[PDB]
Amino acid sequence: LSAWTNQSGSTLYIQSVDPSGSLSGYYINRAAGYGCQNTPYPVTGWVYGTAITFTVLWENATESCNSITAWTGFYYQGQITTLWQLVINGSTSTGQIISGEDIFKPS
Amino acid sequence: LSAWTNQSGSTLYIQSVDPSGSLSGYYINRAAGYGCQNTPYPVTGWVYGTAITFTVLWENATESCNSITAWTGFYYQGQITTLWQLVINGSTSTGQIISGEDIFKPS
Ligand SMILES: O=C(O)CCCC[C@@H]1SC[C@@H]2NC(=O)N[C@@H]21
Ligand SMILES: O=C(O)CCCC[C@@H]1SC[C@@H]2NC(=O)N[C@@H]21
Ligand code: NA
Repeated sequence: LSAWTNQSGSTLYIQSVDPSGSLSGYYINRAAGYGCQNTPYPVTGWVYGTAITFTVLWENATESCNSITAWTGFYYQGQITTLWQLVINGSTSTGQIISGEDIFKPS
Repeated sequence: LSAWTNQSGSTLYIQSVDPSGSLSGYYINRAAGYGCQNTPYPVTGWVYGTAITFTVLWENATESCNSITAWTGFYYQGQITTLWQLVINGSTSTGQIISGEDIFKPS
């Protein structure tokens, strides 16, 4: 399996990419100031050539953060460049969706 | 068993949400000016309370658009409000990602 670590120290663990492009994996968040660190969270998404999307549900056996992240990005020159959006359960405005950029490199 | 149509007339068909919150279904794009109209594309994502992510691979046996869209949003007052990001195979810049807002009502 295929591990990718971003600038914050978080790691995407890719367990499979189906011939359909269906991606399955887990994620360990290590980003300072966020909840749900150091423990595995499930990943689903798509790979289409060098394009990728993947999303993480922030609940597991031990810690919940009432939120989901979706990454949209692309593989080029040894890195996956992504834009992410994080939505909190019970939100009432797109104003409350949090966003940023993660760069992932092989680890 | 759960269909949602946006302001552009596109429809998200949620076929199942697992107890894990894993979403599966298909999507029929009817958004003027885009490719991959009128035929079902596959959906994966997560539901967490009122929070939802889903992502469509724009590949099927009928037409392919070499792209992926990821939606991030929430259910509120009977509609799903979403921000989306569309990435194209072979992209080299975050500048080439396209973004928008979709609002879905039950259909
Ligand atoms: O705090 C939460 O609501 C759960 C953890 C969120 C981690 C975010 S997801 C986008 C960014 N990328 C990371 O590697 N960590 C943060
Ligand atoms: O044109 C492509 O690259 C394939 C289809 C993209 C359709 C987009 S996804 C975001 C927006 N919401 C829709 O209902 N359709 C467009
Ligand atoms: Na790949």
